[PDB]
Amino acid sequence: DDVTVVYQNGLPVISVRLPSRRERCQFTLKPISDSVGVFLRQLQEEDRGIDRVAIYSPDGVRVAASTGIDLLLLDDFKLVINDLTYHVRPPKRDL
Ligand SMILES: [Mg+2]
Repeated sequence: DDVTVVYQNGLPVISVRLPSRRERCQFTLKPISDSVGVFLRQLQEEDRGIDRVAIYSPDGVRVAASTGIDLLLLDDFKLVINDLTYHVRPPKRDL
């Protein structure tokens, strides 16, 4: 029902339900070279129904697109997809 972050084979896998279908979709990311912007672009490419997507800190401050996925996953964040906000809780990993 929500957005999960699970490490598989050493890499974070973010799983989400996208608005156009029920089938959940997963996004494996490279912490040290992918950015927030890359992930958001992948989401948009996956579902044309997505009009708006953005990531925010738990305090509701927008997270810069250039920020590395490793940094994003140091703490909780919010992922907004159209009119829904997901509270995402990554497992804490040093770095
Ligand atoms: Mg915190």
